[PDB]
Amino acid sequence: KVFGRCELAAAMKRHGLDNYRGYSLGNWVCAAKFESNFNTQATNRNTDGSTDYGILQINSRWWCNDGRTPGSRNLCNIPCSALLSSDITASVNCAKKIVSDGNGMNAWVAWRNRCKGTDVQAWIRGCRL
Ligand SMILES: [Cl-]
Ligand SMILES: [Cl-]
Ligand SMILES: [Cl-]
Ligand SMILES: [Cl-]
Ligand SMILES: [Cl-]
Ligand SMILES: [Cl-]
Ligand SMILES: [Cl-]
Ligand code: NA
Repeated sequence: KVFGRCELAAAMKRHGLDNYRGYSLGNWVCAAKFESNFNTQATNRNTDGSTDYGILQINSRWWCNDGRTPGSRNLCNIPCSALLSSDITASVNCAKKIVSDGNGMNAWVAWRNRCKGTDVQAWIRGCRL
């Protein structure tokens, strides 16, 4: 599913992401835009042989099992295909584990390079939340 900006903001708000560990809703929308272009089916293969899955490009080296990333962890306890669902619940629940892990949203390279220190409130401007 390719989400609209406000549609996704509303879904993330309902799943408890607004101010989760201090990150306003605009941070999560900005990250999703630059990670996946708001497409739940996005996959990208890394040089190391790991793959990034879904709206928040969660990586198979640590967070999910795809059956092809040798000596990987599955810290979210989900198949990586669960992250491509039109229901963002599995992605959100896994993202909450990631952002609690010590590096905050710096775990998302596109958030660090394209969202951090920008006016992220602009991503939810105009939305009925
Ligand atoms: Cl947009
Ligand atoms: Cl915000
Ligand atoms: Cl594997
Ligand atoms: Cl594991
Ligand atoms: Cl699994
Ligand atoms: Cl959803
Ligand atoms: Cl933090
Ligand atoms: Na894995």
